[PDB]
Amino acid sequence: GEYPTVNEIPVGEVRLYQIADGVWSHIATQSFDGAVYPSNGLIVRDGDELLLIDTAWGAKNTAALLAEIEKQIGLPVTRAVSTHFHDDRVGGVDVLRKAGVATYASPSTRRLAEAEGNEIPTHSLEGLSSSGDAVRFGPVELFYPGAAHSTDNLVVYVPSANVLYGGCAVLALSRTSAGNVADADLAEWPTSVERIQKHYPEAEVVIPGHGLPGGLDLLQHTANVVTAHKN
Ligand SMILES: O=C(N[C@H](Cc1c[nH]c2ccccc12)C(=O)O)c1nc(Cl)c2ccccc2c1O
Ligand SMILES: [F-]
Ligand SMILES: [F-]
Ligand SMILES: [Zn+2]
Ligand SMILES: [Zn+2]
Repeated sequence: GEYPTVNEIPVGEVRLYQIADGVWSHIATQSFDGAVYPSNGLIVRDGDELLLIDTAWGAKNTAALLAEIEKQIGLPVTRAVSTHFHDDRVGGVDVLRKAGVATYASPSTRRLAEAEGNEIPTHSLEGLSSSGDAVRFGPVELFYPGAAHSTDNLVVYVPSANVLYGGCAVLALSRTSAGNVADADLAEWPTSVERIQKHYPEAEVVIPGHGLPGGLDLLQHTANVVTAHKN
């Protein structure tokens, strides 16, 4: 297996969950402002190498992530993309870089990470500055849906498996709150979700930044939660 939940993962350990052939999520837990949350990222096979989407929310968790990948999959992570500037996405980038992983993020994400005092991916991803932009990166498509959870948030689609990784722009079905909205655009977020809905109508699995994967319902649910919050 079942998808692991927060109480099943001690802080510092990482689980992998097979989503499709050559596609896994990674699940970690971290303490933030005195509460513990689970957090997801993605791993996508690209021949005899792996592409990583997002860190495991901190240096120690990300070291544990690399160890778990080596144990379970046995292929090297050669590139990583961070989908927004918050620490659940970039915290651990230094561990990755020092391990030889080429780390990437949009210029917006890199600027915001630097201003926040967070770790900074090495390389810039151009072609993603306008809402609706899409670029190919190894075995995935990167898509900028517009401002949502943050102004820089990206989503990731795996065409070969019809897997949509929504990152923090997409909420799990059990979420009742938009959560940390300090950097969010609640007015635009439903429109950004609609852009995702329209661009990936064939998605079979949708993975949120935190919590359980599901189907396309997670997209509409997200728009509903964020609109109810704003209201
Ligand atoms: O209030 C939140 N969540 C509650 C609980 C919840 C339900 N389902 C969940 C699935 C995963 C994590 C929390 C949940 C909800 O929406 O009812 C909340 N969630 C996350 Cl992630 C946060 C991350 C970073 C900073 C603050 C956060 C936050 O406030
Ligand atoms: F986040
Ligand atoms: F996120
Ligand atoms: Zn965030
Ligand atoms: Zn909360």
